[PDB]
Amino acid sequence: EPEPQMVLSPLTSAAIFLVVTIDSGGEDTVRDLLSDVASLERAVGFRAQPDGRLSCVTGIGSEAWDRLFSGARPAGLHPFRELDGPVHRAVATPGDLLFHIRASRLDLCFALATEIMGRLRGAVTPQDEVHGFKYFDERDMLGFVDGTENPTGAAARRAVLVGAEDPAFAGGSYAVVQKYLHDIDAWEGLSVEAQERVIGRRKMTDVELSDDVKPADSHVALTSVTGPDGSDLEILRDNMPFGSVGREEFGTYFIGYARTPEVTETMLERMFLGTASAPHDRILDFSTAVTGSLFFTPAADFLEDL
Amino acid sequence: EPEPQMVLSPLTSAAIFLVVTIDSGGEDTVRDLLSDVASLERAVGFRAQPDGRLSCVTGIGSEAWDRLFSGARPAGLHPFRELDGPVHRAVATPGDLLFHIRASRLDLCFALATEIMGRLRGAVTPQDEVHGFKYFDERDMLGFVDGTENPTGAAARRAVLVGAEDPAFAGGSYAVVQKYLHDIDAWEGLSVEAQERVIGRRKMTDVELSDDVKPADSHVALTSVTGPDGSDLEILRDNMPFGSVGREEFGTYFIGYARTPEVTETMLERMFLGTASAPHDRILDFSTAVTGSLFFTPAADFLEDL
Amino acid sequence: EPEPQMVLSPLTSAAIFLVVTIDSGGEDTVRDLLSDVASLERAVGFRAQPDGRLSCVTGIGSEAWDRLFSGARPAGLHPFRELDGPVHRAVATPGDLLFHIRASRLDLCFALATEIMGRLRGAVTPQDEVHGFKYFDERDMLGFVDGTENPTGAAARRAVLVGAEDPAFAGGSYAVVQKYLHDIDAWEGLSVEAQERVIGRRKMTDVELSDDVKPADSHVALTSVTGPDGSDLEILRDNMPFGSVGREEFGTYFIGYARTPEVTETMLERMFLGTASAPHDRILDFSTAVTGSLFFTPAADFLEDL
Amino acid sequence: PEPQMVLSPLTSAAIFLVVTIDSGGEDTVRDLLSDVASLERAVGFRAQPDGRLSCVTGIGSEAWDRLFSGARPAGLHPFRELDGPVHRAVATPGDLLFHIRASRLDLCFALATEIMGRLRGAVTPQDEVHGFKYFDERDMLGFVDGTENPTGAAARRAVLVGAEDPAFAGGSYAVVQKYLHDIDAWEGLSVEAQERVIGRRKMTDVELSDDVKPADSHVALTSVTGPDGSDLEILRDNMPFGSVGREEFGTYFIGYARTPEVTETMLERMFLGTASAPHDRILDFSTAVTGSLFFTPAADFLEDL
Amino acid sequence: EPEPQMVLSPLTSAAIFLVVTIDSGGEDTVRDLLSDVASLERAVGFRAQPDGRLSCVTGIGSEAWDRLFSGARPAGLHPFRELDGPVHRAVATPGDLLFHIRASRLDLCFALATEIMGRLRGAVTPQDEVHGFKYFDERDMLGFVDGTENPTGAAARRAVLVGAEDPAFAGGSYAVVQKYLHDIDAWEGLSVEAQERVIGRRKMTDVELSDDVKPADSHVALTSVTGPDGSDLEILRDNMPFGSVGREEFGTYFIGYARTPEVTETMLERMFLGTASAPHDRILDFSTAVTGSLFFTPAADFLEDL
Amino acid sequence: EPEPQMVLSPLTSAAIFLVVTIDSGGEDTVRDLLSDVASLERAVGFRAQPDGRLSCVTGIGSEAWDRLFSGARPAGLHPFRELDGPVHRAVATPGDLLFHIRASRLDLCFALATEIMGRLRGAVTPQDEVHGFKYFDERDMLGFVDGTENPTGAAARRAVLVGAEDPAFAGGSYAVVQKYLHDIDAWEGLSVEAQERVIGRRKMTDVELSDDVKPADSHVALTSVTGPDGSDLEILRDNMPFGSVGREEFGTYFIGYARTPEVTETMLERMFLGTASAPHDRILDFSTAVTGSLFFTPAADFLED
Ligand code: HEM
Ligand code: HEM
Ligand code: HEM
Ligand code: HEM
Ligand SMILES: [Mg+2]
Ligand SMILES: [Mg+2]
Ligand SMILES: [O]
Ligand SMILES: [O]
Ligand SMILES: [O]
Ligand SMILES: [O]
Ligand SMILES: [O]
Ligand SMILES: [O]
Repeated sequence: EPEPQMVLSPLTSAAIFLVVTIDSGGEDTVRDLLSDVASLERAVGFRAQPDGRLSCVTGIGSEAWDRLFSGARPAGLHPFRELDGPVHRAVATPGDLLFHIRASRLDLCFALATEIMGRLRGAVTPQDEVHGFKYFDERDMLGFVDGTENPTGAAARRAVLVGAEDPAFAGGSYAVVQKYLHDIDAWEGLSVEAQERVIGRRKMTDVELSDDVKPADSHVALTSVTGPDGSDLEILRDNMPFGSVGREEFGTYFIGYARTPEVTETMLERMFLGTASAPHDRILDFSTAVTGSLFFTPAADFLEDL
Repeated sequence: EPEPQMVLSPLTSAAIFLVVTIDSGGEDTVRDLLSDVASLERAVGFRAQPDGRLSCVTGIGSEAWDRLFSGARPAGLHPFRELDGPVHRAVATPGDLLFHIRASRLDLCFALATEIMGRLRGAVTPQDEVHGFKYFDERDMLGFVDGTENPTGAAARRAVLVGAEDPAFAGGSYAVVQKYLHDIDAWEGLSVEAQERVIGRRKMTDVELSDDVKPADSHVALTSVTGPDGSDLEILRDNMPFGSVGREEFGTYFIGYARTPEVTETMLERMFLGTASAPHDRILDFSTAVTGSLFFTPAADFLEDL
Repeated sequence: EPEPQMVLSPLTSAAIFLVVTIDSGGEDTVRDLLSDVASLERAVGFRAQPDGRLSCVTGIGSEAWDRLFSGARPAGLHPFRELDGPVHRAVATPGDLLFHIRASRLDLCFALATEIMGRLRGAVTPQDEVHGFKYFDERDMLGFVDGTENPTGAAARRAVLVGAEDPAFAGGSYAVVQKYLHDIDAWEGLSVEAQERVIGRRKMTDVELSDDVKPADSHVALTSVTGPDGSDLEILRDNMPFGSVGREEFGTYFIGYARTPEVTETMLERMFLGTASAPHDRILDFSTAVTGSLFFTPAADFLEDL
Repeated sequence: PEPQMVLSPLTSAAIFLVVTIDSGGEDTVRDLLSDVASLERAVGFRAQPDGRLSCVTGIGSEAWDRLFSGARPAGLHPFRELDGPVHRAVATPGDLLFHIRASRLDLCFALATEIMGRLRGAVTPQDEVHGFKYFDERDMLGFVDGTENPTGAAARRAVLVGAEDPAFAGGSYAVVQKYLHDIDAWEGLSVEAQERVIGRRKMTDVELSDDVKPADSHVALTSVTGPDGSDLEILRDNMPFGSVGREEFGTYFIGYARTPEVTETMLERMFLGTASAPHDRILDFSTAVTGSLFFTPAADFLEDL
Repeated sequence: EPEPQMVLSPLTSAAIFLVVTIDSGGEDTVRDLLSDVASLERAVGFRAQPDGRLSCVTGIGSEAWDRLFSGARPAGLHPFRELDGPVHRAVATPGDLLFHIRASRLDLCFALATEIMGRLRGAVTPQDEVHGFKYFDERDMLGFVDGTENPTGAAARRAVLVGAEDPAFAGGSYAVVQKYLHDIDAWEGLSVEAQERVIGRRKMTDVELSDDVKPADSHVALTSVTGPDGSDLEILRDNMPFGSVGREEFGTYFIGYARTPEVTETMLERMFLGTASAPHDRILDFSTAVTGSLFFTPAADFLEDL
Repeated sequence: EPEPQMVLSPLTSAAIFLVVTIDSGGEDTVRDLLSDVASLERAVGFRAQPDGRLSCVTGIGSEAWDRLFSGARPAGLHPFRELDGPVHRAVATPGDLLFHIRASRLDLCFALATEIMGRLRGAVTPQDEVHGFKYFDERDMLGFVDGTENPTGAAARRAVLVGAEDPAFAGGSYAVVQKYLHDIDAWEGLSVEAQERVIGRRKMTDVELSDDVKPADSHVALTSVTGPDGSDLEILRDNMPFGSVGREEFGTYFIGYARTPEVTETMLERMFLGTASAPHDRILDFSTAVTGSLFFTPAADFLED
């Protein structure tokens, strides 16, 4: 069976997200680093075992893939698609490589990010760096519990990992990232009951609103999608708050993994373009996307052997 | 005793340092916030007891003191004094208020910073915001253990808290802050033995170099000061690493507390201006100060009663 | 393919056992709740991950099964069989649903019980509610370590989960519950050596008595059974102390899971009715059963699909 | 004089045990009082330092006069019933209180077992509640409970008898009330309406500002200043308890103070109201079913019996 | 106040006891080490804060004192006194320096012992080295909880620290050490009830036997001493199991601290020589002392100032 | 289907290594103990769950195998082979049984060792007993992080457990032990950069030296082996510091598990006898082997019958 990267991580309370572009002439430096990234993860993480829980998931974009590798492409790999909705826009922003670094402490994240970027100096240009922290009750910046309905165990493996449908790339996954900034002043002007109608769950107790009260333009309603067979199509999310109080930046860094980007893209279309029953996802009236990128995260074997 | 602020905190692995200036006309809003800052610390922190260990130490600058308060001044309060050394310079930068927020996790720090700045919107201008994290074995960004010779218990209390020498302000302290950025490329070009000669301690085991090998221009040699009495003059430090990998910013946020600023200032003069046997502290050949401010941190009761 | 409930839970230090009967006309309300119980476990539990270790195992009795479902019954499902021994009696008491709620803290158990019962009030009548706690170093109220010879890993899965012998119900299990009250005054009148002879293991060190000295009417001797094939027949137990000091109630809540009730029932026959060499299990001279019920705990997907 | 462990660290489990002393049980009770600290160490030591087991023992007014002779604590009297226009604070029997706290219920239970084992035949149980911390220091109404308790020296000064009653210095006065909540009614309010009842924000536990906090909120009525301008404070360690099958959801209130006058003033304001408030709105969702007052002596008083 | 050494340590589960004699000419090397031992404790321990709980208490014997220092002697310092009882003997063995090193883990103790002995190589001869480990429920090698009636807080300070009675040495203490080996086969041949009679407390529950049933020759009876003043005379103990299974060595390392050796010496006389009602402490019928030494542990400032 | 011993343990910070020989006539006592050793592991360890992490791996040597059992032998079981290198020597020393006892605390290790040896008194002679302790940041006595490149998960199972190649013994493993003593004075005389050249990794950050700067006689270079197919051959190690400051003994107790001893033996030959590019492993210039033994650790089911 092929060994995936640590897409299915334990719960972690710190993350660094690093998105870079590859400069002209930097391909070979990048390739050497890809073949060492797992050993750097162990070097930095081992001595903090077992509670460190350091992992790094490395992703490669569509245009970058063609620069770095020849042969087969993953079937679902394409550039992030801009969505120009009637009201809200999901922008596409440049990104060749993603490093999704997670641990139980920010310092381990930082130490590994330092080693990675030290090897890439002069070959890449940083496009985004976010230092994320979880709130202590798994809450996000809007004050709701964030992650509750993620799949677990076998159902998670089936939702996130490429299998026999693209056998050369089995054990990989597709990651979509978007950095969101929130209008907290507007959000805090809503009553709790109104906020619950935006999200689709109760705020304090995290119980889902019943089908007869949950609005069609709530976040939970629009991101619930069923496949041909009547079964739910699922993604795995690990959204992280971030911010700066002096600049009034209060953010959610969205990351979602799926076996095929189509699932994630369907959810995004429903959110931003709307449906017959819903103009758009009401969460977007308090949340603005400022980045958007899609990456393929190969199996760990693929990175080692190259 | 009067009740001090939580200057002598347990070890905490996260901090936010927030420095602001008070805008014209902002004084009343600031005074209201000062009288409520202890209750905001409890509101954010109590529910995370006992692990959260959230505390906020609030400091007031010399010029701000004059704008905010009627009567007598703490004896040692003055603006930070610039040191113009033959090679290195300690700059003075603006700062009216300091919020030194510490906890076992960054989210609690952020939540308290958000509430404080929410109340001060419109009355203050942010000057500096640093999100600090401790490395896992109390190391700083230069790879050395940082904190080892801090005083503890009664010796700490005696070194840090104003007493009978200034009885109206008993239970306060004086905080000096400087944000330092490091030249990591240069530092990593030294051998370990050369780095040990700069600091004055062994890198891996943190054992002090013996008196016959410790250079006169090492950091430990220059920041060891004896008073008239033959006794050691001590400060309490809680230096925090910070940075950004993409911008190549690797930093130490220095903060030192003492019962009189003279102790801290003597150490700084020795570092920047040197002595008979040392041109300057060798740590400054790898460290540039980009801020410098001095604050008085009053007793908790002083702030409550406004 | 089939996902069991969390029968094989990590060690947890708190539990709630809830046994109810279904009132006339309550079947529809019960069926709606069964399809949502996994959702409620996530809503309460997710925000306390990963330490909370909250789970709910839901079991259905023989008579209730026929009221709720039509089509196939699990092969082994029948009402608990009363054992009328010459001295000791194992009573059968009413029970249609079992909720076996476990966590590392009681509040999570209570919160989930509250949500379940909130949905069912008006449809069910409570018959028993016990709040269990871990007592020292995995000890029970008799002062002996309790759980030592439980199977683990693969052997646990094979002992507890229905497989190919009843393929429509694969991934389920059978739970037997009995609430026992102890005569502590009588028990504490025995010497430690005499107590060890009752149980069959050493009290302080939990070392099993050798074959030469272990009495045939000890608890360990009577609950050790080999099948026709020479191999040990095993169950999985998660007995919990409970009590009330003012009422002088000191109890053990017995729960045992097995892939077929015949294993558990054989152990019970040996305990209450005896063998050629042993009149009854000596533990029963200090322990009285006041409830007795048998439940089938279906695979998690069986409940989801209602 | 060494106080009992009235000022405990935060603990997540408690047992509250209230008993009456049967006719003729006085001598058995006195022997147990002189050993209770030894039993606390015997049960607790092996779980140190995380166990944080402690037992505070209190004695009621009528019981005091049966057990001891000579001078009595200045403020010791039976709990005073409050018969308000709407709400009533009842007085219920109780001679001895054992307030047992730890980081785990088993330690509490083990110590309660040893204490009651020694008292068998001399006392009759009146109340037994097994309390648990609920999430992030929340109570059964879903609000953080404990936030404005005093700490450190301010706590010592609010709770321990001193020079005002020198023979009993180092003691304290405990008031207990068991409350049951009408959760269905409470959950019918919006969050904003619940915040108006309590006087703080629900999710963030920030106090409402003085211009929106109602005069009949819980925080408004239990804030009291003395003649000299300073806050009169008590130390509380309220614990949730309940039973899901009986629909019983409760708060076990316990408040310590250096004189019962402080606690009693707060209770009068809650139950009988003020010029601007008919009663504490929390009582529209909360019914007291017990009420007792105890003196908790200095530890050396108990040792020397 | 003077600063005492860490005689009153938190509970620690590992220890190293080192006893050495000072060779001919070794005094200067020893004096240098004594003035640095507090800084070695910080160097090894600080980076393992807060869990490490590393400390070192350094003690000096009667003969050694006169070689190392001139001026005043502590009033109670003398060589350990052999007690030649009718049956049992408390032996005296050589020792000039004691290092009592404690932590939550053996490796930290070892690291500090390595640095100390590294500095003393060539100046001292090792006499004893014991690596001690506590059992997980504070039990000793005999299976009883060990530590229960130690004083705590103010009562401990008053029992252990020299004060105004010898003001030049205020903040010091006196340590007695004895290494005991046990006859485990004999001990394990007793019933639990018989063992309880030897100790004076219940084995499982650690409740003291009542005055009416506790034998006069039990350990607890003989080590309970009242002074002329009516009050209990107390010491602070931190006994540690040690051993080697291959050599059949199972031991208790006794260490007891007191403000004057007379308290400890009185207890030893009662144990070894007996009383009117007791021939000797019954624990000695299962325990043989093979070392015996007495040390003065000075205040920390005394050592720093050399 | 066959249940291995706890060869793949979580990280543990304490260990006891116990090596014994079986005396003449002691075979029956040993066989009885082997059938009970897993139940002793549970008796001592269950009550210390979940933090205790106590396990015992039991190994049997080649000559002992023939005394205890007849029928099939594991295919790879033979006595440890002495290596007489031009400079350094790997000695073979006697040992019939190995008990590799691990936990989060030394007391649990000792408690289990006591029970095991209690049952074997009179039947065995101890040859070695080592009480190991890991440093807090997974460092060894040389100050380097130790364990970093061990395999994990499925790669560990595939490297360590006997499978279809020897189906009667599937689920077993082969353990090689060597006790090393270090010359710490010589080691501490090297600069950090020189130490890094001996090991092959950076000391502070544990990052491997790049291929173009890593010396051919570094420890990491010589213990990296590829098989016929070009894939890496791996072992699982759990090296433990030990020592005595008074006797100036500072040691590493090496234990390596592998599905066949050939892998471990190839690494040893490279270390002691060298290659075309390297006279020997530079770590041996600071480390002397004073024991050497090889054991088969059967599947747990094999011992239970
Ligand atoms: C500002 C950005 C976002 C915030 C603050 C946010 C927050 C939340 C919250 C609070 C929940 C409910 C609890 C749970 O995690 O199950 C949730 C659910 C969900 N969100 Fe988001 N979300 C964001 C963006 C997105 C995006 C961009 C997508 C998809 C492309 C997405 C997909 C989901 C899905 C699939 C669920 C689960 C729904 C279900 O099956 O119940 N989220 N989100
Ligand atoms: C770039 C900024 C700095 C870095 C990275 C740094 C780092 C260190 C390190 C590694 C030590 C040795 C371990 C310890 O005792 O903490 C130390 C000690 C010390 N530093 Fe700094 N330091 C900085 C700035 C300062 C400044 C600006 C002051 C004074 C104004 C200062 C005062 C001290 C003192 C008093 C000590 C302890 C000396 C003693 O052993 O008695 N440091 N520092
Ligand atoms: C008063 C109620 C009970 C108490 C206090 C109790 C207590 C114990 C104790 C102390 C042990 C020894 C350690 C271990 O758990 O392995 C044990 C073992 C066991 N008990 Fe119970 N038990 C009770 C009722 C029952 C019942 C009703 C059954 C089965 C119907 C049962 C089945 C077992 C089994 C199978 C074992 C393990 C035997 C073996 O060593 O293989 N127990 N029990
Ligand atoms: C003499 C004492 C020994 C010490 C102190 C020691 C120490 C180390 C250290 C520090 C490392 C690097 C970090 C790691 O991956 O664990 C290492 C790696 C390793 N050691 Fe040892 N070692 C010793 C003996 C041995 C022996 C005897 C063998 C084999 C027969 C061996 C096999 C290995 C292997 C295979 C690696 C992994 C190399 C790789 O692929 O990176 N070691 N050892
Ligand atoms: Mg009903
Ligand atoms: Mg109701
Ligand atoms: O999400
Ligand atoms: O510093
Ligand atoms: O059991
Ligand atoms: O309260
Ligand atoms: O002792
Ligand atoms: O190794």
